[PDB]
Amino acid sequence: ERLSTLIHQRMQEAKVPALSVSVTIKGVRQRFVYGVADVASQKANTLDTVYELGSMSKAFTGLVVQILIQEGRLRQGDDIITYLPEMRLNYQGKPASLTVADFLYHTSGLPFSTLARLENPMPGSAVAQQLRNENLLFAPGAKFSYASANYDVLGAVIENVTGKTFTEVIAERLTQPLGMSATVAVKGDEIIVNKASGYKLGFGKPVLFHAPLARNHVPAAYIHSTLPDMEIWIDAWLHRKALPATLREAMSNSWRGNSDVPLAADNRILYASGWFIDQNQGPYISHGGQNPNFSSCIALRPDQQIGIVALANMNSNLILQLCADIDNYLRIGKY
Repeated sequence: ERLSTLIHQRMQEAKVPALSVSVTIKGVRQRFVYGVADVASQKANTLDTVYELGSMSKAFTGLVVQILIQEGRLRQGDDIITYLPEMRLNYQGKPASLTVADFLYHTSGLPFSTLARLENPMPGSAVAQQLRNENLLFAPGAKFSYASANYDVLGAVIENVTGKTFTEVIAERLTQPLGMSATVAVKGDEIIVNKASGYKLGFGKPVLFHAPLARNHVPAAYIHSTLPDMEIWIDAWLHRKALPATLREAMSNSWRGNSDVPLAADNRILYASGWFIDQNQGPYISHGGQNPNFSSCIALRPDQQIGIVALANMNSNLILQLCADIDNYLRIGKY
């Protein structure tokens, strides 16, 4: 009956040690900060607590690509080969031809095996060399198949175009202009102050928190943020028209969904630049983040000025559905 009741109820059902939720509707914002960041040391979850965004990292990566595209530095049509010369991909007998768009919209056809390969930390290996000689499930652009590795390719493209590291580009193009002090793209295994411990469910919640994160996989999964920073993130998207032209235009382009793929009978939703676009009771724009030790969701309904973000320090399927529950509550008072 009450939003706080809904959120609290979902959290204990999810069994996540820490849950952070921010909900804004029509310029009104409520925050829900629950649980403990570290169970062993009993450190309480606070506004300062840092979480891994997981797949919600893709929106930052995707926006930056759109910023480069907006500037004329890059185009969706551009062949992947110029940016990653070493990376050769094969569909059937012959090597496939790929574009920036294929990775942005997950029409690349990259195998599921690629996630494990990208997430595995390699002391010395580039993504192009890492993905070389891979066999595509389908011809590029034929279907939409979600692969986390696609946005790792985009990270490499961003580095190639800019001549800078991914962390530097993220800071210069996004977090500094947006004023997000706590948001950072990690270089690798460097300790982060205030970062929550990560728990992997099953059988009970045990910690898998500290092992080096793969640098190559950061654009897809390892951007780090706080609840207040994600509020700023949500506010910028909702008030994108207030921003500088390049950033504003890039944001509009980032929300444009790729309609040139087959749609399922029960799913006609489109993928944009690190976002899912649903017209039903929409526009409804969302993405979930799922990591081994972290889970998150974000949902935006711009027409009613609705922004929802949830951050948790355990991987839970319920957390992914959590933004949808809150949106239901806002839309019809039910869930």
